[PDB]
Amino acid sequence: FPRVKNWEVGSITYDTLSAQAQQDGPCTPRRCLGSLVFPRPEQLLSQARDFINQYYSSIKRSGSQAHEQRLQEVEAEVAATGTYQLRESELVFGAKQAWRNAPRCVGRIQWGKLQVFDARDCRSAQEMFTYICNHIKYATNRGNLRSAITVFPQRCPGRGDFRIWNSQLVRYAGYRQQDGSVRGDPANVEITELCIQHGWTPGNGRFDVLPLLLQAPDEPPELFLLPPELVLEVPLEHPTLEWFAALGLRWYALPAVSNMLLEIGGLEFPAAPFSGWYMSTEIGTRNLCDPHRYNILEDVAVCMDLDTRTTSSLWKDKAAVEINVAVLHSYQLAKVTIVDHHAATASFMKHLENEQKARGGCPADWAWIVPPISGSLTPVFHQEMVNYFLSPAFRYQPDPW
Amino acid sequence: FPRVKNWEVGSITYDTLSAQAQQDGPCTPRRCLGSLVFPAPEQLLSQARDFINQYYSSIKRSGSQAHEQRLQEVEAEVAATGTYQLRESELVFGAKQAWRNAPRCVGRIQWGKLQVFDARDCRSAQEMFTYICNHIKYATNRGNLRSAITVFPQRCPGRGDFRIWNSQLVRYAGYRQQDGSVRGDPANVEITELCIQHGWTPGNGRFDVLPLLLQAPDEPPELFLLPPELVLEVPLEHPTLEWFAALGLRWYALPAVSNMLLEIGGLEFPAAPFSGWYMSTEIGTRNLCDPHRYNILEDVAVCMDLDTRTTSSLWKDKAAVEINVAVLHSYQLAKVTIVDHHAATASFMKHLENEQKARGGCPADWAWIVPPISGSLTPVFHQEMVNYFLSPAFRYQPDPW
Ligand code: HEM
Ligand code: HEM
Ligand SMILES: Cc1cc(N)nc2cc(-c3ccc4c(c3)[C@@H](N)CCCC4)ccc12
Ligand SMILES: Cc1cc(N)nc2cc(-c3ccc4c(c3)[C@@H](N)CCCC4)ccc12
Ligand SMILES: Cc1cc(N)nc2cc(-c3ccc4c(c3)[C@@H](N)CCCC4)ccc12
Ligand SMILES: Cc1cc(N)nc2cc(-c3ccc4c(c3)[C@@H](N)CCCC4)ccc12
Ligand SMILES: [Ca+2]
Ligand SMILES: [Cl-]
Ligand SMILES: [Cl-]
Ligand SMILES: [Gd]
Ligand SMILES: [Zn+2]
Ligand SMILES: [Zn+2]
Ligand SMILES: [Zn+2]
Repeated sequence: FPRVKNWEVGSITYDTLSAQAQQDGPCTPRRCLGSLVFPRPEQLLSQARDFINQYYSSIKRSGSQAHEQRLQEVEAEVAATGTYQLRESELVFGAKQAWRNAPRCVGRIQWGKLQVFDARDCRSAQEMFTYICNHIKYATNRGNLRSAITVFPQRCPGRGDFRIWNSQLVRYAGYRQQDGSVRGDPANVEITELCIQHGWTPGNGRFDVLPLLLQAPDEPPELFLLPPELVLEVPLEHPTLEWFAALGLRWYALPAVSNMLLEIGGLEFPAAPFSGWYMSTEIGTRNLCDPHRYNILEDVAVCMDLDTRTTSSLWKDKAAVEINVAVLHSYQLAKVTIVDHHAATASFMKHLENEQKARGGCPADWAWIVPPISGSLTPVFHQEMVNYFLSPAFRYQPDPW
Repeated sequence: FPRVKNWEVGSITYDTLSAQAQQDGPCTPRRCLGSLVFPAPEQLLSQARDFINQYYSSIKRSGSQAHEQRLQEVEAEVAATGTYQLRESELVFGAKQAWRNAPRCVGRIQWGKLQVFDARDCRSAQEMFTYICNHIKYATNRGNLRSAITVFPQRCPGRGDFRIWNSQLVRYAGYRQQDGSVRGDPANVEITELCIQHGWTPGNGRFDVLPLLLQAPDEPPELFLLPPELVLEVPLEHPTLEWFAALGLRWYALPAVSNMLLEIGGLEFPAAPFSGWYMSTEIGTRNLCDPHRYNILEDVAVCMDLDTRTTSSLWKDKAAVEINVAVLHSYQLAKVTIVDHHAATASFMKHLENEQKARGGCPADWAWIVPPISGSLTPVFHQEMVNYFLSPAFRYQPDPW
């Protein structure tokens, strides 16, 4: 039972939950690969039994009448057809636990309040689009954001797969130039090459919302324009640097991840888009300042008349904080839910203490929980953490091409 | 071999050196513990065998007459005496390799320019003190700092260890104040308690330099005062915040770690203090802002007339950036060597590139290489890293008391 210490306060806990870790990670006694982003058939019954055991233990109903009984139906379901369907409440519970079990997510203090839309009866790419648009409108909620996931039909043999080709539901275009370099978001250059390839005509701007590329089984992808008034966006202004707004920067409101594979009870949902709300450093520091992203940092520092001539002026650090201040200010003035990295990490500490008494520990990936600016100024920095894989879970998956 | 990617640039290397990892660390496929701070004749022979191999590799005489002769010499000496002695050239090579191999050190681009003082003929605590003072004088060099290590006699059978009780050669006292607070540095309350118990008359300021407690074999530790003019200090001022000088803050020029064990070819040196120069964030973020250290952040932010009632004003990040500006400015003004986290991480990337061509990889602890502020503004952030333990090496050891 690994001993975990908080070096800021002196407390010591022991992670007994790590004992249940199923799928194995990348690290070995010889070498640690914690920093890697992508870590390097009746088996279905075993994962089905375990998940059903979780559910009934969580409702204080372990080893009961209905517990035995539901063990039977799944045993018989797979016996007959080689797979099973989840009860409605089980799909809800599996979704919530998969969020609870996500080691890189700092927002898990919210894990209990998740809205699970059931799209398991989907059938076409036009159907997907209306399922996706009800999600986006419900999650957006005119700016008072609400966690939500939509669960499209699971995977089965013989049939293709439901897949969303965009990494997120809302993404900005990436256009190459007569010199390679990009107008718009360089992260999405590839999918923009496909959106054009499948019919979309590119805009000219740095903030053109990409069209969705939705894929019903076996039939190829199909483009879908997003409705403008459905995509809530925030123009960025600074509370006191009056020139900042003229930089023309905007970002959108809803972070909606649409390429991960929800895995519950041995079933695999390759299309299960989830959305919460942003931590402000995701926008200000990662999306806007990463050198391979919008890379605005030097442009903001010139407008502040900082000494960009030497690193020891900390010009990068100063411009980055102001970029973040403007993000916080703009989202608040637009009445759109956002949380700063100090509030977020403080709630995660609260989550760790809750998870300690409830389950005897919590899987956490230090390198992703600690924010990318001002790390040691947040209480998670001095907190040791254990990283392991519990189930249900969200996993990465190959691109559908 | 683990595939390692730099996400900023898209480079891809394969760390083949990790396969020679001469010991095992805390992680398993079940659980990563990378964030934890603290993770016989024939085996002495096999460690010695591998180091002699390393040494004769670095002087391009592998498998020569002089190489085989040296293996024969060492085995015969372990047979006659249970141990063996390093040649001077082997000691200099082994001390440089230990630095080169230290996975949490961002300043390793310097690893080859290290001044090695051989004090293995040291006799008493009093001589120990003389060697130390000359180390401090050579490394400080009136503010133009140089990298140095002084090596005291090795652990050997029949006699106790030389030990430096102090964690660093220069530390500020930490006195438990009356009500319950700490005046001075709180990390040093224990060593301060010991120094008093051993006859030190205690000051009562915030920046009182601690005496050294030096332990000769099978002797109690002995108290030595450092000559005031040996300890170069830097008063802290801010280039444009003139009330900052009124805080009375100071820091010392020389970081000299004195409580780690140096391991070379199976031999162990429990006393081998080493010194470099500071990276500014150790002083500004860690030493002054850590809430369990001097904890000046709120006092600074209040003086800046920031709004410290809501965290979304990023007052913490603003105040910390200005504390780092003052450290860099104060050290430059005093003509004392110092490096900022942007220049340091930039040279570490060159080190990674140099090391990949030389040994085919480089052990690095990502959570320690990334600075505690502005992490993703530095190029080491988006570089994946492999952590593992090579020897020669510096190791932690228990406190002698
Ligand atoms: C509601 C507030 C939420 C906040 C503030 C939040 C914040 C974050 C942040 C900052 C990251 C790390 C990104 C990075 O460091 O690059 C992350 C990752 C993640 N989030 Fe959350 N999140 C929230 C809700 C959710 C929800 C509702 C789900 C799923 C139902 C979820 C699932 C995940 C997963 C699986 C990851 C890890 C992705 C990966 O491993 O690549 N989060 N989140
Ligand atoms: C000359 C400039 C140097 C710089 C700028 C530097 C910088 C650093 C920093 C910033 C850390 C980690 C501290 C933290 O993250 O809180 C570190 C760790 C370390 N450094 Fe260096 N260092 C230098 C020289 C040296 C030398 C000369 C040696 C030994 C010969 C050395 C050996 C180590 C070791 C062993 C660690 C790990 C400490 C631990 O495991 O707790 N460094 N260094
Ligand atoms: C639900 C949610 C909320 C939020 N507020 N943020 C989130 C960020 C990610 C995320 C996951 C993986 C990757 C990224 C983001 C990338 N943006 C950074 C590394 C590449 C892989 C995923 C989900 C998030
Ligand atoms: C060590 C590390 C820690 C962390 N906390 N975050 C990290 C995020 C990336 C990363 C950054 C940007 C992008 C990606 C990964 C790609 N996965 C997605 C496409 C390009 C955008 C890489 C390394 C990271
Ligand atoms: C040579 C050197 C130079 C420098 N410029 N800095 C250095 C910082 C450390 C260091 C050593 C041990 C510990 C720390 C720092 C602390 N950060 C806490 C971790 C374990 C104890 C060690 C050596 C350093
Ligand atoms: C996860 C992690 C990463 C990192 N990069 N650094 C870390 C430094 C400490 C740490 C903080 C304060 C103190 C210590 C360690 C102890 N070593 C004693 C020295 C002062 C108190 C704890 C955790 C750290
Ligand atoms: Ca200028
Ligand atoms: Cl994003
Ligand atoms: Cl220090
Ligand atoms: Gd001023
Ligand atoms: Zn980034
Ligand atoms: Zn690991
Ligand atoms: Zn700290």
